[PDB]
Amino acid sequence: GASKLRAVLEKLKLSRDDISTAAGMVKGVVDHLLLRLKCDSAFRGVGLLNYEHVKISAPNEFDVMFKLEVPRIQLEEYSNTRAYYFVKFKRNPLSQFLEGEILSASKMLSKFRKIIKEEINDIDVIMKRKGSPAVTLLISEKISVDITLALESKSSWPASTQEGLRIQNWLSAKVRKQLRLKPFYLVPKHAKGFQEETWRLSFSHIEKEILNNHGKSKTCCENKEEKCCRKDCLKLMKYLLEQLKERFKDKKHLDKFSSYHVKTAFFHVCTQNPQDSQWDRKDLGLCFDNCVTYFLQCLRTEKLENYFIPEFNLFSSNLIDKRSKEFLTKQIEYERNNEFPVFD
Ligand SMILES: Cc1nn(-c2nc3c(F)cc(F)cc3s2)c(O)c1C(c1ccccc1C(=O)O)c1c(C)nn(-c2nc3c(F)cc(F)cc3s2)c1O
Ligand SMILES: [Zn+2]
Repeated sequence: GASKLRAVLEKLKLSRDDISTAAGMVKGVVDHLLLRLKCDSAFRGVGLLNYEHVKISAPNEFDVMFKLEVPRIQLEEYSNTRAYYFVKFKRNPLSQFLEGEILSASKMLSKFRKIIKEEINDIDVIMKRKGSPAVTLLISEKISVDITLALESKSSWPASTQEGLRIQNWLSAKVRKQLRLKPFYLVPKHAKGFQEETWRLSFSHIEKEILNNHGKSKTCCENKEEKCCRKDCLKLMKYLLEQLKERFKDKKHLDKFSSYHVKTAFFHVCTQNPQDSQWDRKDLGLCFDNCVTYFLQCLRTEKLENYFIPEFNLFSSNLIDKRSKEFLTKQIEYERNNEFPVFD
């Protein structure tokens, strides 16, 4: 059924051609928002990080990160979670959001939301409150934009990342060092009621960079000889999960699975298969099959290390229970045995 996979990819490309216009609407609203926000003393250095689509099958649902540099940050890991932190300061335009020594995600979300509500009120845009994403904008008839606030730190990545991003045999030890000199991000995100002043690490910019500059060869996919199917494999994996989540929206079994699980699984497969010749475009069928198989193996063993924080198990039974993983395992295996009927 490799041809059927290409059929899917054809459809997905069409949907992207016919959304350029929507992305224009989004850029205009977002540019407006950023100008107003930059006049607030708290948000003076607000900017775009890189739009993106968390759901490949939802072309009108956009996703945008507003970054804000926080100099001289000091992090305090929450409860050995490796991914969630309290934000302190070494020595402040954010001082108004302090709860004691801690930058309050609650308060900084409050103001972020207030200001956005103001500007939307002045513009045919409508808003709705969602911590990350913080708000959802309705633009025109059927365009949504989730906006995440993200603190930026130009300091060294936290200790939990020391053994992560194991790209050395694939993208190289040089690239790994360059990427770890880039900043990292913190999004407001409560941890399990719930600890309500934690911030979670975010490496979405690094994920973006790897996906778009993904070969061992620097010229991978820039000529006929070197076309690979890495990006097509990830698209197919995302579309598979999205179709299944839609199909079983009435069950609780697939609610905790997201595109981040699929994308994490994929990067692990890139690590296991570092040579570009292992991703020949002519081998799309077996390449996707081997991505599907890897994700399934993560499901059955309940092991999916965060690609950047290897001690963080995305498939822990504290996060997703065994029954849910077994259901998804059964459904994917059915799809794969039947040439993926869910695609149509
Ligand atoms: C990737 C993703 N996909 N997805 C869906 N996919 C589907 C789908 F496929 C079908 C469907 F119907 C519905 C959805 S929604 C989603 O919501 C996300 C969220 C996200 C998207 C947009 C705004 C905010 C969030 C957010 O919550 O932060 C997301 C992001 C971008 N990063 N991230 C993590 N990064 C780290 C990390 F760096 C370290 C660590 F230890 C843990 C984590 S977790 C995470 O969880
Ligand atoms: Zn390539």
